[PDB]
Amino acid sequence: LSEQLKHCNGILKELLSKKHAAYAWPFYKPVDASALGLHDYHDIIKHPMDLSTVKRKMENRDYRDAQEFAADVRLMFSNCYKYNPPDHDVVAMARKLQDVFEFRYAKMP
Amino acid sequence: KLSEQLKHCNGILKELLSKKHAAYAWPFYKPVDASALGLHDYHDIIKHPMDLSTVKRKMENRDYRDAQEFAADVRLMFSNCYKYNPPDHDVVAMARKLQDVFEFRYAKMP
Amino acid sequence: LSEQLKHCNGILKELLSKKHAAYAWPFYKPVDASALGLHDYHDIIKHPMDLSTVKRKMENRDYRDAQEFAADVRLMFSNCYKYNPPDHDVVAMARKLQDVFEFRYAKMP
Amino acid sequence: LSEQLKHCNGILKELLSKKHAAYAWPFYKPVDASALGLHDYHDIIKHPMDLSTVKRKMENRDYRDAQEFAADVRLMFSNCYKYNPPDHDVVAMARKLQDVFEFRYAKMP
Ligand SMILES: Cc1cc(F)cc(C)c1Oc1ccc(C(C)(C)O)cc1-c1cn(C)c(=O)c2cc(-c3cnc(-c4ccccc4)[nH]3)oc12
Ligand SMILES: Cc1cc(F)cc(C)c1Oc1ccc(C(C)(C)O)cc1-c1cn(C)c(=O)c2cc(-c3cnc(-c4ccccc4)[nH]3)oc12
Ligand SMILES: Cc1cc(F)cc(C)c1Oc1ccc(C(C)(C)O)cc1-c1cn(C)c(=O)c2cc(-c3cnc(-c4ccccc4)[nH]3)oc12
Ligand SMILES: Cc1cc(F)cc(C)c1Oc1ccc(C(C)(C)O)cc1-c1cn(C)c(=O)c2cc(-c3cnc(-c4ccccc4)[nH]3)oc12
Ligand code: NA
Ligand code: NA
Repeated sequence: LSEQLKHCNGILKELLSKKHAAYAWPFYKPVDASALGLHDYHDIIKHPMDLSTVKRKMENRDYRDAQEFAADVRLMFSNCYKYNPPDHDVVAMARKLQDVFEFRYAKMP
Repeated sequence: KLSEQLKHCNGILKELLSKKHAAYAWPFYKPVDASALGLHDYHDIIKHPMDLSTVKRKMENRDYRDAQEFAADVRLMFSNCYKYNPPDHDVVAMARKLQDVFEFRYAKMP
Repeated sequence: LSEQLKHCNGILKELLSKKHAAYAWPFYKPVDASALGLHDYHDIIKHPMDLSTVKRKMENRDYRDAQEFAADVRLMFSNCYKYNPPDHDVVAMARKLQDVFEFRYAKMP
Repeated sequence: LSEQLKHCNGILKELLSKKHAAYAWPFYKPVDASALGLHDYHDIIKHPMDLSTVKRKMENRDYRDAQEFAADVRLMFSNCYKYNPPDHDVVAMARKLQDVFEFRYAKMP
């Protein structure tokens, strides 16, 4: 449904909005593993995902339905939990942004 | 009878049911008692109720095809809670704390 | 071959280099159809491609071989030719950058 | 590259190296002011600068001498000090990276 993907577009705009910027910013663009010297990042994370990639896929009309959109957003969070120790700042930030995502996604008509 | 991935999923379920998480897991142990709570619209809004006892029985019955089906049921349980409730309800805060345990352990699956 | 994709990474770095910026810049990021007022862009171009997308796919190890890399770079140029009239400045820039790409790609060991 | 610009290239490689990544990463690419909701960033900062811009200029042989290189690196730090309050994490990181830069630059033959 166009209606479902319109709601998904609204969720993405919320995740990218200034009120969430203090915990969303690590997810705005791909993790720059090369720049950070994370030589194992692409060994451990086979399918990187970030909000810019989700936005481009939405603009390109690449999502068949809301479930495909949700799978990419959850992949982004799962990658973060998979790669990082539980006490890293970025894990606390992922959890805060995921709470926003899961709540808005659950309210989809 | 359980695959390596579904054995890890069984370990996650045992953790979600364990005493250390009881202070925020207990609302998810059994079905939402809509009658007792006076929730006359609960089953109008939530078409597919799910709780940890349902997931446990499906695991014991070997009803899960793979880890993704397990994760879908656990996320359905949390999504039902977010769908029905306002964001400031105590049960939503509890759902978020338990979901953080689930998502972290699920992501670390060999 | 790792060797082939290493050469492809060298080609991408050349396409992104300052010496080609005068004709490469329209290809650095996805076409901003909203900003340009291009209401039909995503109706006509079903599979957008740009050098930032190619770079992310390379870093993610999404390319199986040099041929898959070349197919995405040629898709980027083909989208530009498909959407635009032959006298548009962006078509002249696409041709100049494609000459750099085709020449370097042909010289691959 | 001249002898002095070869030393400047060695400084750039050090600033981009893994040992400094914990405080260098905010300077790797242009500040994404739009993504962070910093609506006034380009009103306050007239000449953005970052290590990727310096690296592209160095690769293109655009620096006339070591002083032009030093001016761009100091502009990057000055932009950070100009825009930010003194207690922001990014200001502490700028100071740590600038200490590496100033020390190595001073030792240039
Ligand atoms: C969010 C965050 C806070 C912080 F204080 C330091 C870092 C490095 C940090 O994470 C990032 C900062 C910048 C970027 C850019 C913009 C360069 O792409 C990415 C991250 C980052 C994002 N995500 C989603 C991660 O999962 C992740 C992991 C790491 C990381 C960096 N260093 C480690 C690390 C190093 C040694 C041992 C174990 C982990 N892990 O950095 C990020
Ligand atoms: C955890 C919790 C704390 C609290 F202070 C009040 C309630 C109702 C609460 O949640 C439950 C308490 C008991 C039970 C029993 C054991 C009787 O089944 C269930 C819940 C409960 C669990 N789940 C998973 C829910 O999604 C949910 C929703 C509600 C609920 C009750 N009232 C509301 C509500 C109030 C105002 C506006 C909208 C919804 N929502 O209660 C539960
Ligand atoms: C390069 C260039 C020169 C120019 F004079 C005018 C434009 C629009 C132009 O192209 C772009 C300028 C900016 C951007 C941004 C940065 C906003 O994303 C994109 C383009 C651009 C890139 N690509 C790859 C294109 O294929 C394309 C097509 C168009 C375009 C805009 N208007 C037309 C057009 C006009 C009349 C009839 C048919 C098409 N075509 O703009 C771009
Ligand atoms: C380094 C750092 C730590 C942190 F906890 C939060 C932020 C926002 C941060 O800075 C950045 C994080 C990500 C990025 C990306 C990769 C998105 O481009 C950039 C910065 C960042 C880099 N530089 C060089 C800055 O000067 C700057 C300033 C800010 C910033 C964000 N918010 C403020 C601010 C807040 C209140 C009053 C004034 C300024 N300043 O963020 C950056
Ligand atoms: Na060919
Ligand atoms: Na900006």
